[PDB]
This record gives sequence, structure tokens and C-alpha cells, in this order.
Amino acid sequence: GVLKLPIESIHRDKDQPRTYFDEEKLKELSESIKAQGVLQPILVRKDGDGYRIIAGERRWRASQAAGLKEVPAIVRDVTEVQAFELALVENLQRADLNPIEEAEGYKRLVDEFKLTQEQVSVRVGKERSTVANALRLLALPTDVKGMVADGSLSMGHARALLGVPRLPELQNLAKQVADKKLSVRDTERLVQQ
Amino acid sequence: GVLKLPIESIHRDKDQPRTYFDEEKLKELSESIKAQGVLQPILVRKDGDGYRIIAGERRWRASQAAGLKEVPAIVRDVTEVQAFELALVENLQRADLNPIEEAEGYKRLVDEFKLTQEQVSVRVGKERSTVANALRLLALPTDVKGMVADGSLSMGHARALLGVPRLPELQNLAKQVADKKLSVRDTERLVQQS
Ligand SMILES: Nc1ccn([C@@H]2O[C@H](COP(=O)(O)OP(=O)(O)O)[C@@H](O)[C@H]2O)c(=O)n1
Ligand SMILES: Nc1ccn([C@@H]2O[C@H](COP(=O)(O)OP(=O)(O)O)[C@@H](O)[C@H]2O)c(=O)n1
Ligand SMILES: [Mg+2]
Ligand SMILES: [Mg+2]
Repeated sequence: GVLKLPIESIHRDKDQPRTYFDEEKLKELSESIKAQGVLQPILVRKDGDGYRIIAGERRWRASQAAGLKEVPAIVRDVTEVQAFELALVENLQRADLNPIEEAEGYKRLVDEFKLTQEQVSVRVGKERSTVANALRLLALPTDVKGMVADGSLSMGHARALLGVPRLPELQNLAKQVADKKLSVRDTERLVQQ
Repeated sequence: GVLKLPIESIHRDKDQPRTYFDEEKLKELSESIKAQGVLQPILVRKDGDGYRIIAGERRWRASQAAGLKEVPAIVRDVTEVQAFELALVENLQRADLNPIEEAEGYKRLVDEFKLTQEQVSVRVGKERSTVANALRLLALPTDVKGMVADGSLSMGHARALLGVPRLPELQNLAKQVADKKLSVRDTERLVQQS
């Protein structure tokens, strides 16, 4: 099943589908690995003097960055066409939590499990600013949170709308922003009142 | 390590962070599982007379819909608080391929590995329209698909810009749309004039 493989025994697939590696997101992944370890084993292929990654290059890099010496892995015996299919499937067959689901998750850790916002940040590997801003979404009214949750309003839109003094005025402005589909800049000019 | 657990011995976590389950995405996941199996074991906790899911409810639902009788799983002995942390980490510590990376992946399966576009849809579990539309992005000029890659141009913005007949004017609208952050509808009106 799941081996613990030395990181030095594993090398990247130079032809893998991901070419861009966001350093800020790699940093968060590394922080989460320090807190929780790697939760899902990477997929590798025997190759050369060791193994070649099929899927899981970020996990491998982040583990290296955190100073871990091994990474959980599943060894797959596959053709390289199938290995490439696996790399696409692993990344493309996912559904993220929406921003309200994320924020309510942080809220449960604080309210129910009695973590501080600091502890949530450390335990999940997310920046303090990300945890704090998600929680602030939950001060919005239901209708407005619904528009954030379904994507009618973006993070940036929600940012600006938190400045509106009156909640009723806040909903109507939010509904226009989503309904007419205004830019974030137009929203902020609107919020100035 | 990884167990094959019977699906009927696994039940969901009613307090898990995800509350919305897109049916189309579950369908796609199920088709990918029919083609490839479950690639990443789900995380479960001993609970009642079976197991509770920590992370992986979609894989579990899709496996049932695919007709599997078992699912790969890792049994974790954790507190309730740690299990909820793991559920959040599993979903929030990810980075998607950008639209161009996705499109070039389909193109490699076709050009290098000699799959048909039909087979790409089957083997990766994506709708035929999704594969076709992604591939159509690669007709855009470098500078434009770079803006698609980094999110300067949305999917709808790219769709409209494919209607521009001349590449020099396509690039100039692309910069104008991305720099001014015009709406999709506005971008469409520009394209028709051109
Ligand atoms: N501490 C962590 C954080 C994320 N993950 C998983 O690692 C994967 C990250 O996916 P990704 O496509 O961004 O990066 P790769 O490692 O696949 O290259 C997700 O499946 C996350 O659930 C983990 O196994 N352990
Ligand atoms: N055939 C497949 C397709 C996706 N997956 C993985 O299953 C996970 C799906 O993530 P998700 O958050 O959308 O759904 P859950 O199964 O975690 O509830 C990703 O880590 C995908 O890489 C898999 O293991 N086998
Ligand atoms: Mg991946
Ligand atoms: Mg998940």
C-alpha cells in the first residue's frame, strides 16, 4: 500500500502537466505539512535510480521545504500514457470548498473546538490574513453570503461591501453589484457613501 | 497502509465542511473512476459499527455511482478536532492547473500519445465540450494565453476573443479587455464590431 519513500529517492517528471509553481501556495502547503504531515500519498513510478512522480510534485517539494526526509507514496506500475492520464485526473477531478464553506470551517474550529484564530492558521497552514478575512465574510447577511458562496460576488467584491454602514443598504448595493456585474473598482466607488 | 473497505461499511460525516455537492462534477468524478479507479485513498475514522469519512465524501459517492463495491481508504486514529482540521487541509491546500496547462495536457494526449479527443474525454472523465473548448484556447496568441494562464482573461473573455479574425487586433482587444477589466458582455460587443 503506502510506502514511506526517501525524498531523495524521488525525482520530478519534467514533462508533467503543471509548469507554474506558485511559491506562496507552496509555502502554505509546507506549513500544512508541518502541522499535519502529508495526508494523501503521492503517486510515483519506478524510474532510473529511484522513482519518478506521477502526481504530487507540490507535496514532494513542500515536504522537502519543511525538512521532512520521507514522503508517503503509492507505487503505480503504469505506462507513461496512463501515468500522464493519472496526473490530469488527480488535478482536474476536484471541487473546492466555496468561500462561505471555508469560512464556516474556520468558525467551527474557533467556536466549537475552541481554537484561537492563530491556532486555526497554524493547524490548517493558511495565512492569518486569509483566516481573518474569511471569518469577516460571516458578518454579511444571508442573501449576501449566498452570493459569495455561489460566486455571484467575488472575494474582492465582498471586501468592499464590508465597508457599507447600513446592512439594508449593504444588500441592495450588493445585489446591484452582482446583478449588473460591476467591477471591483466600481463597487468601491459605490461604497464610499 | 491502504485498505480496500466495502463502501457499505463507510458512512458520511454529517458535520463535514462541504455542504454543496455539484451533481455534474460528481458525474465527472464517477466517470474518471470508471476509467482509472480511485487514485487517492479516502481518509476515514472508525465510527459506530463501520467507518466515518474524514475526507473523501465525493470519491465515496462517485464510487457507488460507478458501481464499485469497495474504495481505497486510510484509517486514521484522530480526535474529532484533528479530523475536521484534516478535512479542511485536504480541500484547501491545493492548486489547480490553469486553463492553458489543462488544454496543453489534452493536446499532449492527442498529439504525443495519439488518443482521440473522444478518448481523452473517456480516460480523464471530462465532458466532450470541456475538452474541445480547452483545446480551442490554444489557437490564441502566446501573449493572450499567458493572460488566460494567469487569470487576467477569464474563460468567457477568451471565448469572445476567438471571434476576432485578425491576430493583431485580437491581441490589442485582449490587452484592452484585461487592462480595463471589461465585462464578458462588453468584450463581446467589441468583438462584433471588429
Ligand atoms: N498537509 C497536506 C496538504 C495537502 N495535501 C494534498 O495534497 C494535494 C495537493 O494537490 P496539488 O495538485 O495542489 O499538488 P500536488 O502535490 O498533487 O502536486 C491535495 O490532494 C491535497 O488534499 C496532503 O496530502 N497533505
Ligand atoms: N479517479 C479519481 C479522480 C479524483 N481523485 C481525487 O479525489 C479528490 C477529489 O477531491 P474533492 O475535494 O473534490 O472530493 P472528496 O473525494 O475529497 O470528497 C482529489 O484528490 C482528486 O485528486 C481520485 O482519487 N481518483
Ligand atoms: Mg496535483
Ligand atoms: Mg476533498
